[PDB]
Amino acid sequence: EIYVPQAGDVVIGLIQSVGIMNWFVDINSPYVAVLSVQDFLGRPFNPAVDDMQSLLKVGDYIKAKVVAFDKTRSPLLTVQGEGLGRIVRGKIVEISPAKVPRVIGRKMSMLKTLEEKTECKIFVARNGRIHLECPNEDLEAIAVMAIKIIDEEAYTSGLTKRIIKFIEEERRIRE
Repeated sequence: EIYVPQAGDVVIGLIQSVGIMNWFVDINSPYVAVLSVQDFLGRPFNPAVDDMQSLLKVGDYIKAKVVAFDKTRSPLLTVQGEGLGRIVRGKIVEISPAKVPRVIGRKMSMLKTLEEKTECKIFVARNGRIHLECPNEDLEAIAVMAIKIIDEEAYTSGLTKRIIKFIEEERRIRE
């Protein structure tokens, strides 16, 4: 069981391949989403003086919203938005689209936690991708295994506090 797009789902996308007017993005869904130079520029595409499939190369991750599905079921992304767009530095972590909620916590509780304990900036993408951002390599590694562990956790009895102690003992040796 995996992720299925829904007009509104902000997602972390991986530019698979580039075309002429569009970029095809890996959305961690059965169907490949599309993002056009039209939507990206808020201006009709102009192959002559304009065109530059160098605004997004292959390998780029992009924070984008799903707006609808074209007459073939392919989801149509948009870069126009809050903080939507290409992602610079940081880490992208893939998780089971299923374990996404138990990483945010009741009222983003479980989430605020990690951001607070590791000081890392975190955005949990409803599609199973996560962008970790913080000024520290060792510190982020922790925050990764932090998400890694929560995901793999088969016995979730008391995990929030049980995880906070993990991070603490982690940074206690990582420095």
